[PDB]
Amino acid sequence: SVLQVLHIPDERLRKVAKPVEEVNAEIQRIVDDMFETMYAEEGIGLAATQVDIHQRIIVIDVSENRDERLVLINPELLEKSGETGIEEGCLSIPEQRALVPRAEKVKIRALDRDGKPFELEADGLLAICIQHEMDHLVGKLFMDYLSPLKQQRIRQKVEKLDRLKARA
Amino acid sequence: SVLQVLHIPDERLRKVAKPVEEVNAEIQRIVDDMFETMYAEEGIGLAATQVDIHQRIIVIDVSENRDERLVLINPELLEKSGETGIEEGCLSIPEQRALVPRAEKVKIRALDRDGKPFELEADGLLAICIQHEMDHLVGKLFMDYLSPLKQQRIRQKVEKLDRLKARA
Amino acid sequence: SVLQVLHIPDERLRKVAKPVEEVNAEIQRIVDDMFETMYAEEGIGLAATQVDIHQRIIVIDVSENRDERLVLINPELLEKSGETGIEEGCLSIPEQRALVPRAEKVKIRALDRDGKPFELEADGLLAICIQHEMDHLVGKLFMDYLSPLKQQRIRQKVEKLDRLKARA
Ligand code: NI
Ligand code: NI
Ligand code: NI
Repeated sequence: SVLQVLHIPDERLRKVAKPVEEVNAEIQRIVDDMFETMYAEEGIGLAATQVDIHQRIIVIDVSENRDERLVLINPELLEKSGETGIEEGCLSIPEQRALVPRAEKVKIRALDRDGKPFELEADGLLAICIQHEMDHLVGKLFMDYLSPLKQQRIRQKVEKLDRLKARA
Repeated sequence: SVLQVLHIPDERLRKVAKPVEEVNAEIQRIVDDMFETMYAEEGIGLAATQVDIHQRIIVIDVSENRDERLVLINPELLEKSGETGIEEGCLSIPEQRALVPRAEKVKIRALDRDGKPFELEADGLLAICIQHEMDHLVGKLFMDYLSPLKQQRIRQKVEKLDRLKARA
Repeated sequence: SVLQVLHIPDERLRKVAKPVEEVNAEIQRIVDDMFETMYAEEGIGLAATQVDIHQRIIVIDVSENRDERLVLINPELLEKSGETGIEEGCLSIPEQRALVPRAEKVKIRALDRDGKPFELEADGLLAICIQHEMDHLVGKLFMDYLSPLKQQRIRQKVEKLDRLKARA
């Protein structure tokens, strides 16, 4: 199923996700729906809290052929280093982009779709995406890193997008 | 979560649902998402196959205040009698309505959200909704009861609607 | 403010009202205008749909000293028994009256003007008034209970009345 993606300024985007207790068939359905939603909306990452499911589940695909599914359940950041920034987008802040300070290199531990633990070292685009998605799970958005004026301009542009999408 | 509702002429609307093996937390999550979707779309009934979940699950609320949740899992029709018809709508055939022949009274057995069996005798609006929703589960739409030329009128109306609502 | 009361054969009288989401200051202004309208026209009950406001709000005051106000928001009928009938009037059917079958005794649950829930058992005139007003909210009029010939006659009476009303 394709789930509805929340937009700012929805306050559900600010909730802190709980850890997944057990990777069972219910969790695997959520993971599969989240991929289906992410590809439908043409994103490269999606966190459960964006679809109003407040558990620590992220899906990512940064591949050119869109055939490289990465699942992070209960991710934990072990190490990071360096600093970078790319103009980031977000399905919850549609059509807006802004440079945000990130670590350049990241090492994480997570469970996969089978609930098996794995470690992953990432740099480049992948490292940035993982950090962006992990921020969601604690209720943080990329606009939070920006000045109060930039934050206001972004909120306003999104509220205008959505007015028109809703046209009676 | 709010799920996407399929529209004609999607072929997945014609699939025959499988019975629910076990009413567990996964099924209860589906039921809760289905209610959330139905209220969001302002419908009075929704079948699982309309949100691309091909299991025998129906949610209904025909109440005035929208606070009377009825769940039918693995419904079976035990008895029916009489004949009626109102102008029926459907979230999968947006904004179209047509009078369809139905039984006036219906007696069904089903499992509730806890997986407990129950029997229900219905007439009036409820009886009509139950039959409409049970039709979905075997891949049948209300337009199937109409002449080829009304079916063609309805399919065109809906396609115009969707096309001319789809800006990127 | 005094609102305009719709007359038959206005089709807005046949719309089904939505439940009130939240009893806030806007809803409380509507309630106050509805009372002001009802007293102005000298009625004993008024439903929101009669003034082209399609939410589940009803005001009733049978008192002589216009000082026993009753507000029903999102009413629900819990129990009914018996059968009665008096010659009912309606501000939407100017100057016409007809005996209509009603339940004699009625038990309802509703929200008051503050949005606090309450239960009310009624008989006599109040019970009939409550049923009459609850009908308005699902688009029913008292003339709907009468023969086709009686209905046509009432429609004509009212149209003749409003025809004279407007003069130029
Ligand atoms: Ni994001
Ligand atoms: Ni339907
Ligand atoms: Ni009336």
